Amino acid sequence: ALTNAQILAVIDSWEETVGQFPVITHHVPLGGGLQGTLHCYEIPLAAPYGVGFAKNGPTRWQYKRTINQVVHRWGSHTVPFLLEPDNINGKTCTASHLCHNTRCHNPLHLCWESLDDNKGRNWCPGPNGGCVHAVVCLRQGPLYGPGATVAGPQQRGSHFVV
Amino acid sequence: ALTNAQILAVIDSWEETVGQFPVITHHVPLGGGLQGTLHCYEIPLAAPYGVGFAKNGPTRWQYKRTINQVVHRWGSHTVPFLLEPDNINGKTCTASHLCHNTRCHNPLHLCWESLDDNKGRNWCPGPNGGCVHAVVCLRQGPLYGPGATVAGPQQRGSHFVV
DNA sequence: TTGACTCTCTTAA
DNA sequence: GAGAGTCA
DNA sequence: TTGACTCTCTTAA
DNA sequence: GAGAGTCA
Ligand SMILES: [Mn+2]
Ligand SMILES: [Mn+2]
Ligand SMILES: [Zn+2]
Ligand SMILES: [Zn+2]
Ligand SMILES: [Zn+2]
Ligand SMILES: [Zn+2]
Repeated sequence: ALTNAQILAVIDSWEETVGQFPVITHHVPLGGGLQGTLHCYEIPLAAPYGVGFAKNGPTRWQYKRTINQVVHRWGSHTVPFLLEPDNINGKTCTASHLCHNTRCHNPLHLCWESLDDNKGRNWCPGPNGGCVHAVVCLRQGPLYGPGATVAGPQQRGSHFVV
Repeated sequence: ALTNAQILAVIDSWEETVGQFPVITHHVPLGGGLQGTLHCYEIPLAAPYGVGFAKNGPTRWQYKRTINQVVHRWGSHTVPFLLEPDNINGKTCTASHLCHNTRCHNPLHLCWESLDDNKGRNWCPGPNGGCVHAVVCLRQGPLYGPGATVAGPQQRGSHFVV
């Protein structure tokens, strides 16, 4: 199996290639009416993507390296966490974008957590609006807000109490 | 069926049958350190469930009525909203539990909204913890909290800026 | 060893 | 969160 | 007409 | 949010 040193070499190669990706400025809500700025290192929209990178789905990519004539492949966003536990509380760990920008591969924009924690950041009020995430959000979630509920609770008779 | 009066009669029949379901008291967090009480009308765990009701999945049921010698069937929680639009902003409308208790069919615990709004209620701080839902939550979401993130944003080198 | 494609899968509302 | 089919 | 089962599907992380 | 196959 790959040694820790070999894993670090994979991570170092990933960082060097991704650091050459275009760095794009995005102005984002932070919560409480405050705005901030994030810098995403964005993979190209079409091939070529960069040494070792290939698109396996509309917004899914993989990283590949050959070591001692054996081919190894990882999800493109999982590489910063190859030295971390792969599960927590009986749930699998996922790469999670604090920036909600799939093409972005900035490791300063990624955390390693459960799919429920990952999903939940979509509705978080944000670092300046009341975020309670132990690993703090970088922005207000894209889906925070009043929502668009079509109909609320209602009864025709009087069989029910709340 | 097709007539408003037929639709009203279905809702009246559904309300009468659900009104006989056992009423279960649940003590729930509301946000802000406050606790409250909800009264859920719970479908039985096994057959028989009630006139017109049948189980199609572990926590899935359907309501069925014969009208004009024709069988009409709906998802068991959708019946209160049969007169509402079936989509919103190009998104399908779903029945959404404010009590987060699938077995509960109390119409005072249900709303009609997109699936994103539905899911997002899982993380809401609650009616006394800062809920901004236009149609207000009845309790804090079951997944609100700091989370259990295994690893946060990090870099081995010095190529990236947040 | 490498690139650019192909396919199917998981979870919990 | 959904819809539809097979029996009795 | 009614009941009790069966199977597969949708969406967006 | 994932892993794996094919071909040159
Ligand atoms: Mn995410
Ligand atoms: Mn729900
Ligand atoms: Zn980013
Ligand atoms: Zn947060
Ligand atoms: Zn309820
Ligand atoms: Zn709410």
